[PDB]
Amino acid sequence: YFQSNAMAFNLRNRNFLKLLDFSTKEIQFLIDLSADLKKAKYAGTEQKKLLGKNIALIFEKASTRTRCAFEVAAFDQGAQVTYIGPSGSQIGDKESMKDTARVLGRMYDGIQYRGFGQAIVEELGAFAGVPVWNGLTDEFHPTQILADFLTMLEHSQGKALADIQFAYLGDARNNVGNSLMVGAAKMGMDIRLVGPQAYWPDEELVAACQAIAKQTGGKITLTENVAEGVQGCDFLYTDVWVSMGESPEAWDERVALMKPYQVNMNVLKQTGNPNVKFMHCLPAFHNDETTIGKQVADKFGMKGLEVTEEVFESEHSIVFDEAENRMHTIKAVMVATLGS
Amino acid sequence: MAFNLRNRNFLKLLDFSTKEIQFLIDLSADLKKAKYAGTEQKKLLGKNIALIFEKASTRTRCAFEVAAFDQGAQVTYIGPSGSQIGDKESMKDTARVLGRMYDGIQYRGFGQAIVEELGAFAGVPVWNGLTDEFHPTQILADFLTMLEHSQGKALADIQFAYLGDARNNVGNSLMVGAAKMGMDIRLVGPQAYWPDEELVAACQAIAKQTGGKITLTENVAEGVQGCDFLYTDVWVSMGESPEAWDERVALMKPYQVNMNVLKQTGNPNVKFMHCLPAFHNDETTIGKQVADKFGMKGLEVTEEVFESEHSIVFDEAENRMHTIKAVMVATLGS
Amino acid sequence: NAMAFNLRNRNFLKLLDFSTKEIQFLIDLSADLKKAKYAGTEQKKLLGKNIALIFEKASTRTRCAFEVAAFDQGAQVTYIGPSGSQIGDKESMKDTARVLGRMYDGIQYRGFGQAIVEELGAFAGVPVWNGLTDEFHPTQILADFLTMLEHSQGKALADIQFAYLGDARNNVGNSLMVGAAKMGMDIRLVGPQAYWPDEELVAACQAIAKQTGGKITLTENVAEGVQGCDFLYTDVWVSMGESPEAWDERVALMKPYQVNMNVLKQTGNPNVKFMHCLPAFHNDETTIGKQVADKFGMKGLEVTEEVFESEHSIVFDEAENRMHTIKAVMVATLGS
Ligand SMILES: [Cl-]
Ligand SMILES: [Cl-]
Ligand SMILES: [Cl-]
Ligand SMILES: [Mg+2]
Repeated sequence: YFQSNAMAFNLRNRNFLKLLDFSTKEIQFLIDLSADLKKAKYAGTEQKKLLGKNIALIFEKASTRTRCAFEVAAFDQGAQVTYIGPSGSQIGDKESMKDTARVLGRMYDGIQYRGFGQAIVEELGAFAGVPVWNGLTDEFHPTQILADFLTMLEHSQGKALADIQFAYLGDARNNVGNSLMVGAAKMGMDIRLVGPQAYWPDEELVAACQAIAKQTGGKITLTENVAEGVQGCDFLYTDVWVSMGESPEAWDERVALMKPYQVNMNVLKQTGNPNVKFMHCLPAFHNDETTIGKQVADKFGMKGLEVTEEVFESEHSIVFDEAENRMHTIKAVMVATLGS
Repeated sequence: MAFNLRNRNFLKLLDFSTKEIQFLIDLSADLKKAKYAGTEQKKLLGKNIALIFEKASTRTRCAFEVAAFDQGAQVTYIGPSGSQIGDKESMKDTARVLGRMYDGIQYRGFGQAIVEELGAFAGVPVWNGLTDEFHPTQILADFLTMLEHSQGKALADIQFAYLGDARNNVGNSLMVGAAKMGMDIRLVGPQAYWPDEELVAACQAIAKQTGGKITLTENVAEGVQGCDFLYTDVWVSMGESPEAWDERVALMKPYQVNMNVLKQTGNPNVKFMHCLPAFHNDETTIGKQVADKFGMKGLEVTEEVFESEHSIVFDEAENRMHTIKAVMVATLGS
Repeated sequence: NAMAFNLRNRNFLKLLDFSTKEIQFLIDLSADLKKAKYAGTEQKKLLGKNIALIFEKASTRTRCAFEVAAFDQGAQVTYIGPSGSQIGDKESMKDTARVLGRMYDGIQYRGFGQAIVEELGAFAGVPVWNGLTDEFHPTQILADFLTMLEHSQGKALADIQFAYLGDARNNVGNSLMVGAAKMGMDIRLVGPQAYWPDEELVAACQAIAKQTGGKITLTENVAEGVQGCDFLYTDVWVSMGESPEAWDERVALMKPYQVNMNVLKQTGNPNVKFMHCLPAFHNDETTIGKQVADKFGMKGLEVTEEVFESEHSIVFDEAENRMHTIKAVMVATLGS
């Protein structure tokens, strides 16, 4: 080790609310720590850093991966958890977030929140007096992108993040697209957002990310042209075209518009890269074995929406590794911020 | 045997041999005794388990949770809402995600095919806490209960009758179970509600190799004669209102378990069993409605039978936990 | 000493089931567990115990308090939350209790009528703890009493005076009155007469108070009710499971019993502290509190933002104390 201890010190007791709050080196540290926790777990060697800690998991919206990842990470690390689901949160109905935060802060050692506006999780993080972690808001999904970056490194045969190029296809203005962009800029990556112009991320956020990328040697491109957007890419990433809490009416105008950005074998071919890999944050509509995906695909005469079955189940697909990595990276966040 | 059960799924009794099942029951008895003596050894220490419930059932859920906790495991309960399951995400995808994070997975839900797909794709042991077709954990508990209440008689020596609607998961599983263990079972109920004929035939073939016996009849007196245990279950549909129940009630009524039926066994030591919940009085809102509408205090069983010295329903309910514990310990335990 | 032995395996269903000294022992035990936790010295008395948490109505504080208390003490919990079926719809409480009692070492219940939790307590065969019913909320009042002692500079409970404002016939009002009487306190219930506690309960509390040197007063008069008080307490004017229509004819009636700075002033006590069981409607940062206040042109309902956020307010200490006191209950009744 000639490895700087600065980042571990600086992460203690921090919140984890969005990637904008962290430096390039803090993010890289979290990723490295994830890889170490993953290896220790696989070897049966894990040391518990959250022993006797109690954590509250507030979910104002649904979750499989994120909830499970927080629970399993906590359990592995010796913590106990209270899961408060959508019909359990009183928040903003009967009790303010300020009040809730102060009450939970007195009983728990750490708090996860998944919900609506970034402003809510920021208020929670300002008032709880303990580390608060964002498990998804309307604007950002930071833990997902940690997982994505660990996954890219593992699947890149020695290449660093600064050296990787990737394209995100579809609706770029969603939490995942925003976080991928902030992330790419911070780590010095080359990201292409490839989708209809009306769904590019907020201009203000793009400009802040362009400024970050200039200092890190990263690169950000927005385009409607699939062939140009995906050329040379190591990874292709997509997500369901409609977000959590949006009405079924959102699918009316979006499909014909989003259709040309579907990830299919042809798109993988246009990368020119036989080693291209496919990523997706999940859940995905890639066949008819989903009630919603079946009806929508049928309604518009399709077989799979944002990605096809052939791509999803091909050897190019690394979605299940990526999913597993949610737990390891969330573990790193809790260990760095709350671990002793 | 112990070696052979490691990492198996527990999806239905048809997947196991007579001796495997007996091993599970024996292991249950041992774990029960160890718990009672304060002597229990934890075999699931460091294990994390996901409990998927697509339809709620607080009894099966509680048995999994208590069994896991006693054995040093931690659990994540995923109930009918708050998940992404059946609707936003396929079972194949869910299975592969959960399998990466958890060491074992319980599922309670709809078709056997779903729990089979989960079991084929998760990469870890998957346990069936109830599907439309089978309810294997309930029958383990039932068999342990019978052995405990039979003064040293083995299962092969026991005779029992199940009354009512035999065409569902508990009836199916009792029949598969009886056949495997060489028992003498009578299914006593209207012919239209006997189990699937294909399943009966497969059970008849099993019963031949084990010296078991299977009888289906509409005759109560003949069905219950000589029985050590009488078993029943709710026979109206829970998805339906008490207003829809007229036909089914009149049809099932003569198979009610009441004191007379116990008498017709000719066995003063006969015991009464029920998987629960049970409609045995007018204390509930649904019991009040039924009492008003059909002039009946209790449906499949009467209050007098349910609360009598013959009833072992609460021992049977406690045994859900000890048996579920054995399943997890045998398949995942270190 | 005697009290510890006498509490083992008891239910905790209402304060009317305990003696003065048992309550004081619970409070003392709470303070000891609080200190042990803060010092990293806590001994786990509930190791290997499994506890069922039945919630038929919503909770933040009470659920969390039970979970954290159980975890700190080495227990594990199963949370069974509100659904479309209540116990008694399709399975009796008598059946449920006997099944849970075979699997769990202790059971919490929050729900509707006190008769339900009494039935659970009669049939479970293990200690059963009332986390709130229509009639009573006993764990809340333990927490309140610990909090008052901590904020009273060595004064005992018998020496404290406090007023509860608003709808006095709710679970918290009833339990504060039973509590005051048991511990020899001077309580004033200050609210419209139609919302005073049942006459049968008042009379039982008056008889208790007489032998403890406590005092109970009911009045519609704020000034006279709050004069000389160490603590002022209030709660939301409409209870859980009442219809949203209840607000409409209750706000105007309750409005004069709002806790605002004037009221604090009428105590004549510069050291007066403010308490609330929570949650509270004190500004526009909830959809319900904003809509109801807006309907009558108000800012805050039962308490104002200014009072809620002032140095007089000890509501967050009070909330933290829910956990320490719930822990005492479990440890005394079930703790090996
Ligand atoms: Cl982010
Ligand atoms: Cl089976
Ligand atoms: Cl009380
Ligand atoms: Mg482990």
